[PDB]
Amino acid sequence: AMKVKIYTRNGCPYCVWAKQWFEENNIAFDETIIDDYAQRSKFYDEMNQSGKVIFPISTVPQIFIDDEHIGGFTELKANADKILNK
Ligand SMILES: N[C@H](CCC(=O)N[C@@H](CS)C(=O)NCC(=O)O)C(=O)O
Ligand SMILES: C[As](C)(=O)[O-]
Repeated sequence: AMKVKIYTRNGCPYCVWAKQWFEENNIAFDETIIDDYAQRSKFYDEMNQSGKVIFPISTVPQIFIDDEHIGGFTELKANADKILNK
């Protein structure tokens, strides 16, 4: 098992597409839901200064796999083949 963390909000379809991808491939994940604008911007600013992201984030979903920042849904799909090797 690889360790997957996804940061999301409700009413974000790209967050659902990301989760659905993991689910359709039987990959478990831990979801953190941050619905309010205040909580999300604090999370963005925190991550953007944490050293852990590979670009400055300002949307959800944000996906991390084994502690490596992958990105949003576009990035997930771009790496679909490699992630399914893990
Ligand atoms: N240029 C991308 C388009 C992104 C997209 O297709 N939707 C976003 C949801 S706001 C996403 O998570 N897709 C992949 C990504 O942005 O990295 C962006 O910054 O939003
Ligand atoms: C602009 As948003 C909170 O759907 O990533």
